[PDB]
Amino acid sequence: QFNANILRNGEWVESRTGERISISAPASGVALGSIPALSQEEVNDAIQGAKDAQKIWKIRPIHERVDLLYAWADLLEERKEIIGELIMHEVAKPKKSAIGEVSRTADIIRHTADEALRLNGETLKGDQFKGGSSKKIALVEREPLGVVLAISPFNYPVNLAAAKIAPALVTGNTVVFKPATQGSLSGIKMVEALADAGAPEGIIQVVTGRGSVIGDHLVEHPGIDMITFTGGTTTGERISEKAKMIPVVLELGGKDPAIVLDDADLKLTASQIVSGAFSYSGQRCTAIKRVFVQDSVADQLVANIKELVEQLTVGSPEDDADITPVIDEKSAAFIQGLIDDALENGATLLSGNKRQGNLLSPTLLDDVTPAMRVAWEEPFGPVLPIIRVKDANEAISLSNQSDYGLQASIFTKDTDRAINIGKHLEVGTVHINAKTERGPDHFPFLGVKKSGLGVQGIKPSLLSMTRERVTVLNL
Amino acid sequence: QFNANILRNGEWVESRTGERISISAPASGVALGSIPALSQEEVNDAIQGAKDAQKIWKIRPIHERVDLLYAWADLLEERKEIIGELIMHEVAKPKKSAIGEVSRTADIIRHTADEALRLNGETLKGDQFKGGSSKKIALVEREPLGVVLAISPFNYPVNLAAAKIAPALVTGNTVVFKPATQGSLSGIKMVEALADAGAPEGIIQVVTGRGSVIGDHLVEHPGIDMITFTGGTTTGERISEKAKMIPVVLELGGKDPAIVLDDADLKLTASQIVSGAFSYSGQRCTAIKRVFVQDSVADQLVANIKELVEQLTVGSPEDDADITPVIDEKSAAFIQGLIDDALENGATLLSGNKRQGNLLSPTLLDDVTPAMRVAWEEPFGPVLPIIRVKDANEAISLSNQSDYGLQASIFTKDTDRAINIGKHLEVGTVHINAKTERGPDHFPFLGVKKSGLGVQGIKPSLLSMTRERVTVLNLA
Amino acid sequence: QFNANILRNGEWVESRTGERISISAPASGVALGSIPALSQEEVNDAIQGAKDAQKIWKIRPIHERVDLLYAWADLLEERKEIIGELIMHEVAKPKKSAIGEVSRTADIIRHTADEALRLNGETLKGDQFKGGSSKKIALVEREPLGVVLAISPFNYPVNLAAAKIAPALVTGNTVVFKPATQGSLSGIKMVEALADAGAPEGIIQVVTGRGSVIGDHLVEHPGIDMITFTGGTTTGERISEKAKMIPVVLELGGKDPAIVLDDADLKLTASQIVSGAFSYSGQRCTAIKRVFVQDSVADQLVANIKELVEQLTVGSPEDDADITPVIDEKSAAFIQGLIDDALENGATLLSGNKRQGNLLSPTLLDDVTPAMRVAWEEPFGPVLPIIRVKDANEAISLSNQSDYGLQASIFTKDTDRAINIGKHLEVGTVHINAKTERGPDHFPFLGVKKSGLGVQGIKPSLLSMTRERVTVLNL
Amino acid sequence: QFNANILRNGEWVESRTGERISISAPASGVALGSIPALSQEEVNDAIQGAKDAQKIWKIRPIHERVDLLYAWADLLEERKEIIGELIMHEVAKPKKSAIGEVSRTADIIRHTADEALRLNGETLKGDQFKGGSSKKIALVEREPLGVVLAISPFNYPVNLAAAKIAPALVTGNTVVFKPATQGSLSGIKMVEALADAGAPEGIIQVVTGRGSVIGDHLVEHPGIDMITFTGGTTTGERISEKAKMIPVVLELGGKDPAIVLDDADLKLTASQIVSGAFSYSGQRCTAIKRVFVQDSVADQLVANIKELVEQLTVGSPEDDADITPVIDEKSAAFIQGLIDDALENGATLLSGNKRQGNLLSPTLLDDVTPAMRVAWEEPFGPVLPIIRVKDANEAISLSNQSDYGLQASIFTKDTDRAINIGKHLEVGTVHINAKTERGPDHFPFLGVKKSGLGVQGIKPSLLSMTRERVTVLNLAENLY
Repeated sequence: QFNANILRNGEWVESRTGERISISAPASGVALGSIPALSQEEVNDAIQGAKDAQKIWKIRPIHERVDLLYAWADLLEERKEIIGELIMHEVAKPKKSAIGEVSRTADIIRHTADEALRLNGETLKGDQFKGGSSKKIALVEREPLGVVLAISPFNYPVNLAAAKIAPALVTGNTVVFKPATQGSLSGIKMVEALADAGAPEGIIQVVTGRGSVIGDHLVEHPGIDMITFTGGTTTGERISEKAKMIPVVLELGGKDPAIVLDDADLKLTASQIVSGAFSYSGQRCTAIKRVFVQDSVADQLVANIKELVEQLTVGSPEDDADITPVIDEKSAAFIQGLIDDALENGATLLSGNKRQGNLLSPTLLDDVTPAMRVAWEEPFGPVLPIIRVKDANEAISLSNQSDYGLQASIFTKDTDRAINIGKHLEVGTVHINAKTERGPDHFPFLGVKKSGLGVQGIKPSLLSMTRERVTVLNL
Repeated sequence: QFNANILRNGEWVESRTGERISISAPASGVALGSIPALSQEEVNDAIQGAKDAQKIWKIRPIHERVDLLYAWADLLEERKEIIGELIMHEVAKPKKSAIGEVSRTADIIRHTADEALRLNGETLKGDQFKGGSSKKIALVEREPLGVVLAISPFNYPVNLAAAKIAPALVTGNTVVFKPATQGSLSGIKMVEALADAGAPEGIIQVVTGRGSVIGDHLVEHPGIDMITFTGGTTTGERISEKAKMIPVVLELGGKDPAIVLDDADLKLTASQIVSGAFSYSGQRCTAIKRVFVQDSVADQLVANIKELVEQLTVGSPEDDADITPVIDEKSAAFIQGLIDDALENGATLLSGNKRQGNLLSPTLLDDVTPAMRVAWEEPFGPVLPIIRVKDANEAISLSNQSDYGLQASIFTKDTDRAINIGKHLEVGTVHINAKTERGPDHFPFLGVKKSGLGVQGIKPSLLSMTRERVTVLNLA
Repeated sequence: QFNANILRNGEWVESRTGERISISAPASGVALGSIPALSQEEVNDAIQGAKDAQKIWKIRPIHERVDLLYAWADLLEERKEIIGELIMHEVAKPKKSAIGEVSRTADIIRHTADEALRLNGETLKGDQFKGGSSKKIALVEREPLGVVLAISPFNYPVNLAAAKIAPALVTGNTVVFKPATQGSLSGIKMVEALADAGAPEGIIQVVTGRGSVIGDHLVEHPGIDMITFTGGTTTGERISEKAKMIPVVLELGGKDPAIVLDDADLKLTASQIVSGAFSYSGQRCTAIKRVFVQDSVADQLVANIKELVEQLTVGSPEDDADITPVIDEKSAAFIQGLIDDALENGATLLSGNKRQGNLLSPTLLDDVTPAMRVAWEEPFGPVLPIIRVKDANEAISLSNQSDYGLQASIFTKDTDRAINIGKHLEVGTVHINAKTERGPDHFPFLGVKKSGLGVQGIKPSLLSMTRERVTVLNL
Repeated sequence: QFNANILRNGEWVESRTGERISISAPASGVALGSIPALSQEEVNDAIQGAKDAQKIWKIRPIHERVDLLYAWADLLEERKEIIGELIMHEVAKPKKSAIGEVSRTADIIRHTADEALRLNGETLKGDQFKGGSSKKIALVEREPLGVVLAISPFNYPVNLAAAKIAPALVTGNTVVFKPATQGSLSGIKMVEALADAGAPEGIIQVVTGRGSVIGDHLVEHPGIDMITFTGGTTTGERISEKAKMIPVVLELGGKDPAIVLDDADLKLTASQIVSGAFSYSGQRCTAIKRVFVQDSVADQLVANIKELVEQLTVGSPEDDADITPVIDEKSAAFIQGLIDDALENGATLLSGNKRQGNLLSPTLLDDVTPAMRVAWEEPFGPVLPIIRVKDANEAISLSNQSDYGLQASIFTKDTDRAINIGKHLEVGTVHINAKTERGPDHFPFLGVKKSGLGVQGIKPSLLSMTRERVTVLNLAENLY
């Protein structure tokens, strides 16, 4: 029973009122712990402290900021089981991958620290541009922005927090961290590790509380020099709308399509599709959520997908099931309504439409069409629609008609064609003969259209949290 | 005179509203031309044509996009006398500097084309990260954002129009171009060259009209995928507040300080200061606008500066005077409040606080204090305040107190000292023993705090108007 | 006749010894002109001259050195027709291909100019390394090595002369330029254009003469700080063995294989192969010289190849014949030998074992084996051997069994497999579904094993012409 | 008490021919152990093993190549004290500095590993060059060269050995390792840690032997695709001369000048000068070995320098003396002759000529002239000349007259001028207001003129270990 406190200027404190928010395991209903519900004034307190501390943190030598990240990473890898079991219970993530998230987070932090140590500067002579004549040399370097607001999702309460926090701190920014409420105990345990590593006072502040007590206030605060957000599209749009005069990075929803051509390896395709679509029960922005399959191979493809779906284990997070309960009641009803609309409008159900409360069985729908909601709306749940298609050009048209633009998969033996087709897809990343995915973490990661704003991935993140400082000398 | 049309979908037209906005020459108050006053509906057409044309434009091989920039620049350079004369008249820019603007524009266009040509992609192996597959390979390239809204100011109505347009187009975007109303005719003439150079239909659209009609409408339009703005801080902040879900780039106002220490070369310093401050009669975002001088050398530096300020010729743009008339009545009056507020508070007038209409003499003010408006407020006029300072630590503080953070200058024999002082100034670019300035145009250019957002210069312009496209190949 | 002089310290002179070497056209035997045969002491004069001029040239601002290159490129382009006719005559190169050499040379010169202008330095903080810790900053810029000896081949007397001179000069070096005797008139005309454009005195020095008199002397000279050479492997090894304490760049012989798999478009394959193998009658280091074709498609491919080879126009340079006379008497007899050896051991002559003095019929040999010389030795003439092979695996082994490692081509619709096969071939560049080639000239160009040393191409060449200069500040 | 074996093909073996070479502490003459003196065959055998393992190693996922480095670094750090102690005895290096060599070594190996992870490829399009094809794409990557011959000095027998081996293996080359014979025990112990870290068989081979029975044969071997060498200039020369058709990287001798102008902080200068010149008794390629000092300030600086020099302790490596014995008899004899000639040509002895066998007092000479050998010849010993100069201009000239060109120092409060001056100096690196040094190791390191060939430091090392690998694809043009 973790009745967690929050971190402000180096000490672990409670809200002044004493008010708290209750957290329970999605799979069980069982009381897990509580977090402080913070007021606007304590938000102000945390931000001011981070600004203050940023002035002493930026001036530290890079290798010192690098060593804190490495010590923090080591402690997470040390506490892999403990933190892992808390993620499992807190967001109903299957055991091994709750542990796997913590391992990967320590890997992301280390790589980020090492990358920061290799942000070389550059020098430019004045006469490299016509009319500049050569007496002056510019020293270009990178400078932190100040105070980074980092907002993480329930999805990956450790990974997608640390993926933000680590580049901000290592480049000499300070961080105000606002975890998703569900995922906040997990997030707090991650930060406890940072504090135990010796994070100086104020370098990282944790802020918890309801979406409408402190949300806009945080986003509109003149002390915030940068926002990175992962989460729902709606919230992200609102954040963009309300934010003023600062860089903002957004990673939002996805409706990633897998395009399947008739020359495809249909056994590889089915495997990658089922893997990418049903991971963490479909609760992921980056995941295959749409299949566009050419007519001639559809029947064999579907029959392959049906077989693997029916092997997936349904049950408890603790039992390491493939398909675990969804995050809450409200989510379950949403996926349900999508399933309903499909079947009403004449979809073939090949597998599923079964549940016990939040625990939904894996659902496979065939003969899905554009008239169906499940063809566009991100379910964030374990449902996969198949849309039969005439050729590549129809797959592209429907793919691009999505408000979404995160990732796309293209399955085909002909790699040259796949490349050409990918160029016509409005997505951040196209995967050839492979499921969509965020990592490996050094690759650029980004959504366009309503799937995001800015760029993440290890090095792009470092860049987004800094700016050019030019020094001009006369030689 | 020049009753201009605007470009939409490769055709030159006037407004369906039947309305025009009259443009006058600021030096004479005589009519020069006019532009269409478009409707929000004409803005939609422009934006829609731009989006359609982008789908075709973006598929063009790079060398073809690069070849259009070259054709454009050659025609510009070729018409430099004609366009220069129109700038000169439209914005009261000294004759040789207006022609020089076009020269610089043609150069900026070519360098941008040159740089876009040498944009290489990158490959990354999985397992360049622990413990990625190996034989998974990402190919990363730059992809255009879509439709770029470029908004330019009156003071460089070609240079700062083309600096936005050339990187957008060459990287595969299309552009909706909104010039400052004053400077519109110069902007249209620059676009004519681009059209004569053979720009395909819809890749560049020109929008003109009343702020109350089209301003917020452009910045809030869902078909705009990026905004790049140069202009006043207040407008910039408003653009930022109102836009959503897209990148925004802003170069805004500045109040560049020049810190002059005990050991400075006071002749080079005076010279650099006056050149930087009074260029185009101070109507520049990047310009020394504040002098913090160690009181020890203050009397000497002020006698050097006064000499050079009285050296500046004052007169008409056609005569190539150093000081020409300010952009308008409103501007002249604003500068006047600043000067008057300073004297009213006991600052010392060293050189002319005199006017004829909107042509003001260059004004030097000594004994300025943190209590006077002109200590902080960007005049956009020919006035220079001098503030006496205890030491390097007082100038650093007074510098940083400003809302602005564009550039600064440090004048001292002690390079080592200047570098560490520069470190403590919240600015984009610190110049040692030289004036502030935007170029050379390959240097990164940026303001921090209220001075800007995002970054400019040739290569950072190219980055700002694109995004990573990743294609991951499976080789297993 | 064009009785050329050479350049030294700004003036065009003949040799003090009064001697000269005659140059006649390889196609018609007509006297074209002559060059001075310099002494070792005139060579010393050239190098001392270049040395002194460099101290002065290196201190020019970069923008002035690019402008010289621009003026030179503009002059060569204006002289396309004139310099182009000399080349076709001097080295029996087809008229359109000879004029194209000049156009391309100008492009190379400008692109090399443009790229030198945007070479920027880097800065490094001491704290980017454990320890370091502070206000130590390294300013890493680039410095010219000194005097460059550029040695060019017969086959591209202007292209491959200027591709060495242009990057050396632009980066602050001076050049001692040694053209092939056969190709020297064309070389010297390219230099006339440099000098007419305002090249400072001693910046560019031309040396001509007998190999037995000047060759080893040039290569072993203490005043030479860098050598770049293109020519035969044997001569190249002698350079490498004899030079000392200096960077040496070599591009030597090739035996580029074309590997043709089962699934290849045999029409596109035949066309790429013939075009590459028989361009300039095979007198090219980069050129398909071996075909390894899988048994199943060999009949068809060899039919496709035969058809295209018989279409080849064979005759005069002025007539833009596909196949024109090979460089000299030695060359043609050596090629006859290779053809002769193959025939005497069981190879099948598909097309053209016809000789007309130095004018050689394109020769296509089928059923070639490992026991035949022509499977291995570079002919530098219009002969192509087809080797029939079991599979990819056998193709790779026979490819790598060559002493040469220049380039290779892979023909297959399986792009993924082609890439993987490419990784197992020991060559600089692998071309998938296209012929081997040096250009486009921004592409790095290099051979490994006996094919070469170091790297060429626009940027790699610039790099090879300079070294790092570090300045470390301590604040 | 260390009769060491060599590594070939995963097994720690001995010479079949059975011969060894005994190694002795230079400070003592007391035995330390022996190394095997190898034959021409056992040397080919090592080269072949490396070539066969090259084809297995090079295709290992890059992350697997870096994990081996990390592991090796950890084990070295762990064996700080054991390895460090061997170094202080074997090459007579002050105790804490020898352990420091092992610490820094693991630091170089880790940073090299991470740097390899970041060697990204590039793509070029055909139409980036006039007339080029828009449907051509070149994928450019880096490929190992093959088997790399690493030849390290007595100088730094762990540090300058690993600085060559690490970048080589992590970029997918294999190594034939030849330590300086004096230093071979420390290098063997270094290699042991790599083996115990899990190095696959063949990737690293250790070749030991006299230095002629193996010397030329190695450098001339067609099985070698790259040479990297640190040592004497004369040896470097021979290698460049005798090798053909491969890249050759050389780190050779220096005569780094210290330039001291009128407006200099003479306390900091004096301290930087002494720390750098006399570090490891002057047995460093990178070290101040010449002071050009302006006349108006000469007396005061040379007064300061005298003081710090008399503060230097003299004795054995175990005691952590500043000045320990020089490597051998030959070297000390040669150093003595440089002092003699200088005194013989009338140089003022400012302090400590004194020498008892191997151990030499730090020696300070003043009024040193261009006619004296010690103004030019790298002594590799605890001797430092002062050259009284008129200006920077004379300092620049006399500086550039040396055949050497490694590094240099300028001392001044006038930073811009120092930057100007440094530019006329024919060296790889100029240090402003600080001593010359190789580090920090991410900094590019090179000697020009007779001081070397090619470039080192962490990244530049990786590039010298590889070559471009280009794959050109045809981009499909349309569909639709």
